[PDB]
Amino acid sequence: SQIRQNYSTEVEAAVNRLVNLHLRASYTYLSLGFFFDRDDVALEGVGHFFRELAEEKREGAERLLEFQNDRGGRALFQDVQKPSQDEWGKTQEAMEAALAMEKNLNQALLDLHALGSARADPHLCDFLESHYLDKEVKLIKKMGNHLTNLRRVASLGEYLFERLTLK
Amino acid sequence: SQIRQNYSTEVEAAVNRLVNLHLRASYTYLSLGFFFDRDDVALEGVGHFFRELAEEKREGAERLLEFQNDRGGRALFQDVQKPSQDEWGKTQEAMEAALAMEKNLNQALLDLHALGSARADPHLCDFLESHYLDKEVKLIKKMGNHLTNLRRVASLGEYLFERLTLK
Amino acid sequence: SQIRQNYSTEVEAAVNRLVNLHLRASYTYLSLGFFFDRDDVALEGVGHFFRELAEEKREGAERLLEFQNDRGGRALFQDVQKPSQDEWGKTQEAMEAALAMEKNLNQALLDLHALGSARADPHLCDFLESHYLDKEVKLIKKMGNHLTNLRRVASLGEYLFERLTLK
Amino acid sequence: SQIRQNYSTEVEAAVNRLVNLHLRASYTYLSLGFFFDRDDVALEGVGHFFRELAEEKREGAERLLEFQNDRGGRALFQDVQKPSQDEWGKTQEAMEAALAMEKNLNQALLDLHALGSARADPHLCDFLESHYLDKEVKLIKKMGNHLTNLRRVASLGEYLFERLTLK
Amino acid sequence: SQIRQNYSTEVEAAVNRLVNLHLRASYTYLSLGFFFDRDDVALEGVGHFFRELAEEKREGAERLLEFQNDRGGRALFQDVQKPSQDEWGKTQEAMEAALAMEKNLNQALLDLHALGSARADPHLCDFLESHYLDKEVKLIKKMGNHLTNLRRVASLGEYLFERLTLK
Amino acid sequence: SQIRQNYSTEVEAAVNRLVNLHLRASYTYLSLGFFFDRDDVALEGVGHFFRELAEEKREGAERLLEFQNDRGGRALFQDVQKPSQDEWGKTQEAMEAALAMEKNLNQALLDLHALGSARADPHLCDFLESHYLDKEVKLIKKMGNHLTNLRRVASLGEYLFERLTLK
Repeated sequence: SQIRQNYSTEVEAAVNRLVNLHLRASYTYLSLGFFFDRDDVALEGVGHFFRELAEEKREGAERLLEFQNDRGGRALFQDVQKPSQDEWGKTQEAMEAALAMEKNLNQALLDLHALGSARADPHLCDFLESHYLDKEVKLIKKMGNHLTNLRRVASLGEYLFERLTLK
Repeated sequence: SQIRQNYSTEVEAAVNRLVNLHLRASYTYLSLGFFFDRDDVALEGVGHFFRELAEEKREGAERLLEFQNDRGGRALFQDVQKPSQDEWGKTQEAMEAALAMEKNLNQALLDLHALGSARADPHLCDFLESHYLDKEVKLIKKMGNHLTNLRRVASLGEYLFERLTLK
Repeated sequence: SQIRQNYSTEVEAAVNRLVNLHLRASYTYLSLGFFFDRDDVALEGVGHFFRELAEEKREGAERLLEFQNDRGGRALFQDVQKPSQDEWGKTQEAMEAALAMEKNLNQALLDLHALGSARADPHLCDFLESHYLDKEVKLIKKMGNHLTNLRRVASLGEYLFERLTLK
Repeated sequence: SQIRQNYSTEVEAAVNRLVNLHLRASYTYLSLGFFFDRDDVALEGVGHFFRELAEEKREGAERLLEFQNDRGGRALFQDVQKPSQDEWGKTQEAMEAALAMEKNLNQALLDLHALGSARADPHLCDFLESHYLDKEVKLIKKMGNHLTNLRRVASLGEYLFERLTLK
Repeated sequence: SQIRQNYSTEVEAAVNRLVNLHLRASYTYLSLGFFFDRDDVALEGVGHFFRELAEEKREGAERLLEFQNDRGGRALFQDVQKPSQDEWGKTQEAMEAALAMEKNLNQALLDLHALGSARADPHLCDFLESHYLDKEVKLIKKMGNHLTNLRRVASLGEYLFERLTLK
Repeated sequence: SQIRQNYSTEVEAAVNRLVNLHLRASYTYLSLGFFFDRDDVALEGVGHFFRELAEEKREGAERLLEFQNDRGGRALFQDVQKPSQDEWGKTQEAMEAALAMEKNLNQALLDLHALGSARADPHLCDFLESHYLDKEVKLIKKMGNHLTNLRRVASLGEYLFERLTLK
């Protein structure tokens, strides 16, 4: 690439894997969102919460793809694997699955940051700190707050959480 | 399902496959869009044209998933296979691949309409006619117009088409 | 903590100490501010300068406490020790005490950044760079400018500096 | 002091102690506020209620410090002792601790008013009646109302009180 | 310096050299800009593109000089060497010279970031990441896009690129 | 040049030297401006006065370069020599250096006007009278006024001049 500079092949490949992980998370949120809109589940606020996250994760993938081109690497796409479950249980179980998925994604982002540090790629490190790491910390904190309230109301409480916290 | 009425299992399954086909098309458009934004390709208008289509195809998938729930069927997700190519060639070759992909998607929509006719599901037939069939005819006509102009300008002509038609 | 990730106990404890150091600085600025409003001191602009800083330091403490919760650590409060002096002298002596206090606070922030680097906590490092390190550099530069002007006018000059620089 | 008039040393010293008591209360409210924002507590409305009170108590301290200077006394600061607890329990227990703290602060304000009466300092007496005594009565009434409602809903009820009264 | 803290002499000197390199780049862009406005060259959009960059590079130098003073170092100026060429050829050759100049400047910025990392100067590292590194990546990507389009249109194509891309 | 008319090679060369002299003056003003913003100098109004002049001198150079192209001559750049001093002393000494620099630049402009008169180039003569000669007379008068006031206040007076005249 005529523009490539200080951009390792190791980081280029890890960026492509992180795009895939964000698309996988977005797809899982799409499945969560539509599950909560089933007529036999019907928790609109829960469905909306996860659909918004499907958009956020997709946007995270697209920003990584732009970064790949901006640094001269080559975007390479892999299959987006289907989500881990077809049915997601009650709100608390779904929210627990989302928290585990975000902590996994956060660890992948931290791993890429450590790789960028090891390869002395400060532009990558700033990119992740500026657009990913605090977004993950804030989202994971929000999910932890929601789980604490779902445990507090534990059913009628699940209905009230969807109505009064979500929305 | 307490709400299910006049909704065959055959149509429910075909709806799930059509969701997957729309996500596959959206993913291919995502790859096309970022390929045209590579610094060694750099045709902004072409990249934008395909990124807009990635959004449209995804929206088509989401509308089908809502229809699935509205009729009482169960959304089931499968892997989204990676696009057929990693590199898409010049604008004309990419546009030819997009036209073939849309004609394939159109035939899948027509096949589902024929299935809905055979199963006497007028709500499905109206859904497809109202939100899918004319959108496909109009898009396929637009791509045919663009291919004719890309052949007309065939390089400097490719640059001028991106500047003056797309943009 | 269900949300804790990549957050060392060493950083958690240092965050609590840095909260205390910011509250100590805020309290010292509260004392400076009211000393300059005594009828036998009466330098309104000097009092205002330090009262604004009491607010800024408190805000710095509160932002650290939010960060502690956002990462899953536990806020632990210690006594806020009273300021080092009960009377602060003329403007130049007070400003010299403030500069020394800010350089001390800056070194504590730099020490926490070095700890975050050693523990590979990029979210902490970004947090400090984004909300603390440049604020300290800019404030310390401003205090150095003010000290140079207080030395330049050195009394009538002290009155004129309060009137014409503070303001 | 060139301005001092009808201002006893006994009142000057009691004003300094009351400043400290207000800062102690403000600090306790800061700790209460952040405890309720922990991810494993997560009662936003409760955290907000106490953070607002941390501001009010601090403002009460600052108004007393201004009064000290306005009458010619000398502000003297003491350490702000850390709050009585590191963890504050459920909403009702926290609110009970706040009520006890406000009744203690109210008694200190009443004691200072009695001292001002004994020393025939009507300006002090008006100051306290105008800016402190009714604020305390109204706040203590509000906390009593909240405790009655927390007992009424006694858990799901605690969640509903945070959602519907606090927010 | 009364304000200097955690600011190495090595970084102070490298900051002064980087100021000079930015002024050298600004001067080269001034020469490029006026060359394209010669009556026998006359590519207004090309001249404007480079004149805008002369301003950006100068601004980068001035921001570094402010940083030098903010950290307590001493600005030291050296001659601004004249640009490498007096005549810059066709648009593509000029754009190739600009890309090489920006990659050189980017490497100097990356070298200073590595020096700041080695000396544990996080304020310097944040300064560069926040105001220089992504600006360079984005500019270098833009120049790569422009070179690809100049090669695509390669004369009449050069005229059309100035008219339809620049503009 | 197809456009050149009544434009001597002697004037073309003198225009290039005058561009260089304006850039040299602009660079000296850049150094003056940042010296007065050092924390151990800290005369904001003085720094601003000289930074504004760095812009004006640069603009004078750019207008000459446009004139060179408008008449068909060829811009040729030389190194911009570093300023005569690294440190500029008190305000009066700096202002005396600026006055000497402007009188030198004014004499160079007058010399070019005399050359244009000798070569019967009225377009050059009008250009200089319209955009340079009165600007120099007015600036030199302003600097003389400022020096008289700096001598009048001669330290506290230097502070007051920066506060009340500059700013």
